[PDB]
Amino acid sequence: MELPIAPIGRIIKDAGAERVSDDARITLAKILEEMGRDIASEAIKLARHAGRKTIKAEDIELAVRRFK
Amino acid sequence: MELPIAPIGRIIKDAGAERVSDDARITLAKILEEMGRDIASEAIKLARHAGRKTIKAEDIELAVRRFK
Repeated sequence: MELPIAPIGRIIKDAGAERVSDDARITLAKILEEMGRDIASEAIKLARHAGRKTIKAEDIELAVRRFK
Repeated sequence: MELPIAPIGRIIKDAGAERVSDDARITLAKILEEMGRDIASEAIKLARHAGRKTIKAEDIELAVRRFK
């Protein structure tokens, strides 16, 4: 797993939860990482289509729109 | 921002990108954090509906299904 867990617990607390179990932190970290990989994989193909090896903010933005 | 940037660059690299700019890292970190907050905010309401103050893995799982 690339994402660390404590920042994910802080996101849930910032939305208002009073208490958070470890299992909820780990599960939301796993789902964000999965979404992250699917968006990155589409952004890579977009950058390739524009003649680039470098992924830029516009490739990510266009890939998130292409999930609908 | 709660999410740190370096782990987000590692997700994009693990999907195969050869190079990643800082702007792409920052933008994907911002979009995951936004998705995280929307899922956490729905999970809080679900936990409340089940008589709990503690957010559990099942509330997160049901909230991700409820975005469709």
